[PDB]
Amino acid sequence: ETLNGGITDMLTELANFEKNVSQAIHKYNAYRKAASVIAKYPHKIKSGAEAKKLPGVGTKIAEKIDEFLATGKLRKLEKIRQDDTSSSINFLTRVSGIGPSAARKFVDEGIKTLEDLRKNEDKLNHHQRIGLKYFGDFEKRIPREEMLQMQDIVLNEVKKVDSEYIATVCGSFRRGAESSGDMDVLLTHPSFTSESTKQPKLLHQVVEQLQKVHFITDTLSKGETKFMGVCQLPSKNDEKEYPHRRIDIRLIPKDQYYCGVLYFTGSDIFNKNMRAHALEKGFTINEYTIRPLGVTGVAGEPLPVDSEKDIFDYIQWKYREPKDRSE
DNA sequence: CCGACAGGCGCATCAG
DNA sequence: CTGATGCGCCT
DNA sequence: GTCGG
Ligand SMILES: [Cl-]
Ligand SMILES: [Mg+2]
Ligand SMILES: [Mg+2]
Ligand SMILES: [Mg+2]
Ligand SMILES: [Mg+2]
Ligand SMILES: [Mg+2]
Ligand SMILES: [Mg+2]
Repeated sequence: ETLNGGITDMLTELANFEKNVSQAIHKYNAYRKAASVIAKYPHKIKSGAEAKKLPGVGTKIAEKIDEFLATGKLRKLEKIRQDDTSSSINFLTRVSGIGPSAARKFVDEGIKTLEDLRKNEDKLNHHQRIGLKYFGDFEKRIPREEMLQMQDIVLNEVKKVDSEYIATVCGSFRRGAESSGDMDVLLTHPSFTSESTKQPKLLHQVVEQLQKVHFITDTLSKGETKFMGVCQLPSKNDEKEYPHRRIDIRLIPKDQYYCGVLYFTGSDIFNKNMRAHALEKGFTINEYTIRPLGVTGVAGEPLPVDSEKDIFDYIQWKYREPKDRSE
């Protein structure tokens, strides 16, 4: 299916173990870094020493790669796969709203199956309850055809609330992916800038309208600038319903759109790589601004930005189109 | 050898 | 009630 | 787990 798929699968599985079971986030990310650089490597890897030349692959992963190439498996992962506790904790984290901490606690309390979760909903917070309700649906991917229908609904309903809003579908969709895990919507309005909020309830307005027309069905979390919830396309007579889908909406100051869209377009690993490179170059990037770093570590004042490319220029990177920011 | 590893929103919890 | 903390999440 | 001072 992919060039070094066995190796990248192995490393991703180790990343998940370190995140979900070990609760070691830097090992998680180190494994993800290695998987990422390897996935982009345009040769079929013949040895661990060859892999070790790539940035992010060290002695330990090279050693694992040699085992995998020689035997087709990793004894370390075979052990983890048979460990009941590890498997159960891993499984529970697949429910949206259950992370490593909550999964371990549930598993300690004897709760380790979908059945167990369902007969213990009173032990779940709101988010987790909705994640359980739509467990199967949330692991389905969204065909780009459906993303396009969803975009049409969101853009048209936003326009009905106020023609001044601009809604931009970001994430994997903006990177040209033929399928997406969920929908990410960046929202701006003239009355919300970094200098003032001249109208309240800007995000609420939009969420309310999408609820009215039955597009948004559930709310996981909702503040002044970020909505996390569930939506569903309308189905026609006699047709099975579409799966429920995860949707995220982020209201960003209009004058900080470019940092906002850079953030929201990702990928996640791309953002981590780009932000880490910015730090190396003496800058810090968030979804709002790019700022210089002084000697002390105090971030300076936001630099002027009027394109995505400007952010790349500051850190001396050649521009990468959204399509080339994917894993 | 070892300090740093991206950055931040919303929620739930804790001390006072 | 604040204010601080950490979880789980987003890209 | 990795790597640049
Ligand atoms: Cl606001
Ligand atoms: Mg989860
Ligand atoms: Mg994602
Ligand atoms: Mg997405
Ligand atoms: Mg999302
Ligand atoms: Mg229905
Ligand atoms: Mg964090």
